[PDB]
Amino acid sequence: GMRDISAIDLVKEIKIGWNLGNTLDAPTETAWGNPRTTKAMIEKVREMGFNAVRVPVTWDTHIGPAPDYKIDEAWLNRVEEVVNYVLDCGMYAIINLHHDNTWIIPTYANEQRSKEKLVKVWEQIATRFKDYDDHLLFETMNEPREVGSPMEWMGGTYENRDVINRFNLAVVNTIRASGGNNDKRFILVPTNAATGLDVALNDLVIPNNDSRVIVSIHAYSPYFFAMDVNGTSYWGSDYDKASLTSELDAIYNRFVKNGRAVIIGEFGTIDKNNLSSRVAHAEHYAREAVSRGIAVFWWDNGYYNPGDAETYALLNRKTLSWYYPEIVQALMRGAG
Repeated sequence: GMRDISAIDLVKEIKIGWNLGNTLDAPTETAWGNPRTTKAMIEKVREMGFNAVRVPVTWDTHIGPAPDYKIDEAWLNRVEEVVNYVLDCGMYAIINLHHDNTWIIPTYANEQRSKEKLVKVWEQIATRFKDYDDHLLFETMNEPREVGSPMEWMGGTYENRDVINRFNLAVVNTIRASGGNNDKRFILVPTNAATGLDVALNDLVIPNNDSRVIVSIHAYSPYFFAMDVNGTSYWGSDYDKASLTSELDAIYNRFVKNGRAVIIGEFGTIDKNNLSSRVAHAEHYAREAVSRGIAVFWWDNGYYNPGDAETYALLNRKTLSWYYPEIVQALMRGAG
């Protein structure tokens, strides 16, 4: 089930993906308004041209007490069931550990406590999925960071980034020792908050220089157009186009060009009654990333309410239709 394929070629194959957002990353699958996931939803995702689904998973409340930190089996089974929805559709799948920043605390004081817990949780996760083929990928952590800290969303301190390297190392060794195909499974790792900021990336170290490790970056660029409800609603100027291109070149010249694969696991825009800008923005984003060998995954939290904050949804899950197929088609145009 494990091809002789380099990470760089695997990521080119992945190309364009979709996040099952606000779902298993929620305290319970339906807690943030999304319906219980079905294979039918995933099929629609595949039907539109996506080649991969990222399945963010928050484990927090399903984790038993120390010292064993046993994961509730029912939760782990459900995670496995949804992963199979994706794989059965012939798509790639990524699972992670998402909003677990409550117990994953990247400071020197809390390093050993988190790391030990991080090791015992990943042992169980890696083990359950050890026999899956190379279409399943593990992402060590989502957006590891010191929550509530001054530098939280600005790359963190060296302390933060330093600890995160060891968290990653511990998870990577743990996966690699868990048997089955885990010696050869591809693994995504981020630095603080999965930022793409260059001076932060300076301190990222690839665990064991493992050749099947992929840089994980999240980039909702440009921030004001994409995330901020009070930001501008237009995107499309010559400056907008040159800007993201220059951002990708930085990523391409630093990693890809030298044989390190990169996945942009999250990007997207909210609904600001500005379809035309979103459609243009979406196409340029996929074209430029994929022409650089970078795979991109849209953030879809299932939330639709035009003009409101956090309105990233493309798929209408309860009705199996698309709110904005125009955006989906734009992505596909770009990825080619």
